[PDB]
Amino acid sequence: QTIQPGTGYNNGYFYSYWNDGHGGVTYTNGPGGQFSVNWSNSGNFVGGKGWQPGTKNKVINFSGSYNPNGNSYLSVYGWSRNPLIEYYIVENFGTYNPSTGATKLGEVTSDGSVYDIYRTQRVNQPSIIGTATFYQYWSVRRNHRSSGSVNTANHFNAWAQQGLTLGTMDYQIVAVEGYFSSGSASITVS
Ligand code: NA
Repeated sequence: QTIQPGTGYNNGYFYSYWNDGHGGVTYTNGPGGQFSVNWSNSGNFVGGKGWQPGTKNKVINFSGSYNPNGNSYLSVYGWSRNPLIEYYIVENFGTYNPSTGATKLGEVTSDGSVYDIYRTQRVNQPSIIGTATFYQYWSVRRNHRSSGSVNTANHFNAWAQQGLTLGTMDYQIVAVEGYFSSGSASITVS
């Protein structure tokens, strides 16, 4: 169903839907691991389905249609605790590349594409445990796609080899994120 911001479980999958207070976003949970989002001149929002908690060896499948009109990501997205980390394995994106706001540490060739690996520090920013300073890890896929499988271990291990430590996993979803843009997306996770 179309729901308001929050977290929970739907048809066997964890979901999280968050936004910054700006309107224009409609997030809808569908059957199984499906969800859809339509946004018209939103602010920042993140919504998707997956698992609570995630694991460090999950092979995540996703498929659907992704039509961003501006700044947006389609990623495997999640958090760890001790250390507190917000991470992304970006499979597709709109007009804004994460490389802008981040620093590059290396590359990994995974699931058919090279990904560039970055770290950034979020200072005094919102998080799963409230306002906090924490690191952000990124793998950004060079060849954008709308379906396939992501072997998360490929990325977590590559990050580790670059000195990026991950804590105990909290949630792990396939999420559509938007940032002051418009767009539409419909995705099934498994
Ligand atoms: Na801040």
